[PDB]
Amino acid sequence: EWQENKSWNAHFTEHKSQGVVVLWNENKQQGFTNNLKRANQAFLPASTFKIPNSLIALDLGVVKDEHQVFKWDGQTRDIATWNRDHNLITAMKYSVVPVYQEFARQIGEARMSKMLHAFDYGNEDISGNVDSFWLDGGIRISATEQISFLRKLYHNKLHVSERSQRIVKQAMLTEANGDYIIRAKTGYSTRIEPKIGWWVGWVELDDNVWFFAMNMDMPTSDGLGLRQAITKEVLKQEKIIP
Amino acid sequence: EWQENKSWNAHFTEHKSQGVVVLWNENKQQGFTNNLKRANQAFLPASTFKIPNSLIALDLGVVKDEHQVFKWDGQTRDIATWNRDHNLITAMKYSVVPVYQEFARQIGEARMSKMLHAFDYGNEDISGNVDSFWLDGGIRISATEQISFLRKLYHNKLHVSERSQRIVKQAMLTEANGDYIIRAKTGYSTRIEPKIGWWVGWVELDDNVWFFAMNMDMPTSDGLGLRQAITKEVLKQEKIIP
Ligand SMILES: CCc1ccc(-c2[nH]nc3nc(-c4ccc(C(=O)O)cc4)cc(C(=O)O)c23)cc1
Ligand SMILES: CCc1ccc(-c2[nH]nc3nc(-c4ccc(C(=O)O)cc4)cc(C(=O)O)c23)cc1
Ligand SMILES: [Cl-]
Repeated sequence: EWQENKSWNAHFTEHKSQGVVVLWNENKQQGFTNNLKRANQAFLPASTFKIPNSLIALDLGVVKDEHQVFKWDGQTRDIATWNRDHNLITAMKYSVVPVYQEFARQIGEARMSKMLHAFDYGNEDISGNVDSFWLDGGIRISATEQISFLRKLYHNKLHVSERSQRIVKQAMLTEANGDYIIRAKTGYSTRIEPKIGWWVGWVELDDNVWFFAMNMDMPTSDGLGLRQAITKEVLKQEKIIP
Repeated sequence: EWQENKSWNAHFTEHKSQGVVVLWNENKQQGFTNNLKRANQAFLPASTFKIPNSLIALDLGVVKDEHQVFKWDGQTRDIATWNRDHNLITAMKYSVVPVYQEFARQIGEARMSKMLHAFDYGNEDISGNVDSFWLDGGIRISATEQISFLRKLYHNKLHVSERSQRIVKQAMLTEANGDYIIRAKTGYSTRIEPKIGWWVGWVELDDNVWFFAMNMDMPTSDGLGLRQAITKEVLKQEKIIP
């Protein structure tokens, strides 16, 4: 059961931006969004795809554990934090694309397509380069589809080991305090118009979990901070966090 | 290998308190404390014992997972947060002794004694009520010994399943942001002199981990927040956290 709350649109325009936030009250099985139509519009997952991609690599053995070090290849890229060694935790934290492209090549389109299909993920379509399809290929997913996927991950229901799921949820850790825990993943889709930013994940409270999926128009990298900032405004307005 | 830095004692005497903080740089395998002597004085672990107790309960089956509920027994106790239902995550967060006391009774002295010996935990001695020995019984552990145990937990080297260890580390989650992650457990030892507060755990950074164990004289519960505050002041001084 879904409910539209366009009042949330205030938080978008206050920064003269456009997008959608989707929330899902797990206890109540109820959903809320500012825009039912955009909530179902499909986009490239971009770096939010690091979630199923991590799940896959772990379960296959491409990645042995969250400590395994993936050494920098020496290629200087535009994001400083990519130019260094990473493990699964920091690779997901800094959205280190080259580390995940390498995982993809080792996974291979055969097992990749199989797994996504098992995950019922987006349009399950891996068409394009096997190491760049989630950034410029044919995979597509909507905010509402993000929340469907994440809810399986949360419940360890995905067709992978509990371990792989446990590890990926550890790597999604973004913020934690005495009031709440956020496990989430950012995304920035730049290669194909429209350019959008993603933030998807959930908020753990003592007695409930709120799943969320947001995306917003992101013409320039400068507004990337708004992904978290606007979601939190929505979270604060609905009294989910202080 | 160990350095004493009594400059840290300022952070204690800025709150008219005394105690010890012990830090361990895992990369360099070097330790730091303001008080070498008190670092090696053993006390009741009190609710810090929730770390091994959880690992044991999990590994035998007293606790199925972190989602399983343990309902309030209707007995109204001094701590408001105890008088409600709990899972492993919230019982840790709020130090709900009754839930762990019930764990202990189900655990039984035979299996308890065994595990603590396998853990090399403190003096490995559970003399007293099987459901209260960590609060008023014979078990003792020092700050340095806390750190020894915690490093085994961090590296998954304890003699329980990886799963048990991953779950307890999830339940230890205390604080996280873009700069650091803190997994820790608080303790208040009130039943036996001297009354002391505990805070033990570690700070995960991108490319290092700092283990810590601190304890301080705690006459009344009013000074309890100083356990985290003084630790963070020391972490700040050492440039571990901002
Ligand atoms: C194929 C040529 C080419 C070369 C470089 C880029 C590129 N520049 N800056 C990029 N930033 C991200 C990114 C940013 C934030 C987040 C975030 O989540 O905050 C993620 C990715 C990604 C890419 C990318 O390679 O797709 C970026 C794009 C295309
Ligand atoms: C058997 C008689 C009796 C009854 C009740 C208590 C008792 N009152 N308040 C207590 N608070 C804690 C506690 C506080 C903070 C933290 C913390 O970590 O922040 C933990 C425990 C513990 C006990 C206890 O039962 O030992 C407390 C003590 C003795
Ligand atoms: Cl975690």
